[PDB]
Amino acid sequence: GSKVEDPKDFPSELLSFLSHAVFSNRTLACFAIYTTKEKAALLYKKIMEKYSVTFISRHNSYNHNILFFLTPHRHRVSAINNYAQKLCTFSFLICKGVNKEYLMYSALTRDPFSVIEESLPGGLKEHDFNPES
Amino acid sequence: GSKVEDPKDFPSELLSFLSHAVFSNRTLACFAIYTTKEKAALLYKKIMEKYSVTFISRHNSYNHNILFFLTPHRHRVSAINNYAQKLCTFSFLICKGVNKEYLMYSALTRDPFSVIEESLPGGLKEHDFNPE
DNA sequence: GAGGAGGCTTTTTTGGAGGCC
DNA sequence: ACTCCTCCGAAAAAACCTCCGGA
Ligand SMILES: [Ca+2]
Ligand SMILES: [Ca+2]
Repeated sequence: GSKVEDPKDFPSELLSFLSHAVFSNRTLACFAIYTTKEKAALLYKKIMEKYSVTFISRHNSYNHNILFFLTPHRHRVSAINNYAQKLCTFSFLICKGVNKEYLMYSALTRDPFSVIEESLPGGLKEHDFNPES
Repeated sequence: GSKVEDPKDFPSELLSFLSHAVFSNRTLACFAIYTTKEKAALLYKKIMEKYSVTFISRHNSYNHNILFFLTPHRHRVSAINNYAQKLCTFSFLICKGVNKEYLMYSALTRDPFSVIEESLPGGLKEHDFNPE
């Protein structure tokens, strides 16, 4: 059952990068979703369409997957979560706002994580999280 | 006079990394100071002692300097500012909490910025802002 | 949900052109 | 030897009010 089998949070390696105030009124434009591989593969396209994302990437996380995305306008975390939870009503799903957007994405590119697919060829680099010059 | 001559904020390249809510009750453990070179050189040591910093670095920023530091316990920005402003009562000084600690320090190491001195040999790397 | 920022809304300034619709 | 009609739309200024949210 879920209490025994499901993760209750993101992997510990990533927690310092996230907002844990999942009910906050402070809107954001960078989010992460932790879920099953089956679900993450479907959600990748759905998120991309629903939120007209500037950028999305899907990452391996041992048996499971993580989505990382950036939106053109800001949203409450509870809004993103509600959309994601209602699409598929089986299995776990953890949704959190990302405070350290570069560090998050960058860690998701390296052991124990890796990129499965992303919406821009070559992905992102530290430069892209600096102001445009 | 100050209104004509002094910077009123950090350089624009760095603003997205900082908290602008300088009067906030929110405590933090990463701060930056923008001031003159002669003030920054003295403050480097004073900060290090007053706040028992885990790390501090002084950076060139065109004619002026920026201090970047990390503290072992959290403080209000106003507390750090109040200490810094009262030490030397001449010239400008801008103090702000840092939201994007790695991006801030990393940008302070590259053109147009550079490291003048720092409290650990070799400084910091992205690995250091990940969990141990 | 304070209080500042910035934007929608409204008023004031402005000046080209009217003359029995 | 030197300051006057009016109407109405556009544009500029000012006022106010919504938005985000102790970031
Ligand atoms: Ca001073
Ligand atoms: Ca709040």
